Amino acid sequence: MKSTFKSEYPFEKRKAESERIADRFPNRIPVICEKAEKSDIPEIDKRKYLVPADLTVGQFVYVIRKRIMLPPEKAIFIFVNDTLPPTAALMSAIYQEHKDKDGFLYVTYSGENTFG
Repeated sequence: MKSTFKSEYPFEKRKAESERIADRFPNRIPVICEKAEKSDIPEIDKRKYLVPADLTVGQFVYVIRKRIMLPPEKAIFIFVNDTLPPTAALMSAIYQEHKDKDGFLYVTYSGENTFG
């Protein structure tokens, strides 16, 4: 599968969990990454990333690397909308134009530097 939040749970519920994260930390950016099948990296436990609006993709690329705790010899890359944003890009500017109708964000990481 790819996502069970929309399948397993309703679309509102999701937007709900955010409604609170917004009332609690409206200065954050709950990015919802999704394992990239294409890649061959080891799956994660869950997909959740609460970063500030002052952090850049760079950091994120690292955060994820934590969830997968990849080796220092490997190199993972983040992708959005079947794209590959820079590390300088701000998670606020990106999510700003990458934001979904549900609010959350949809990104995917892959051990390879390819969009698929």
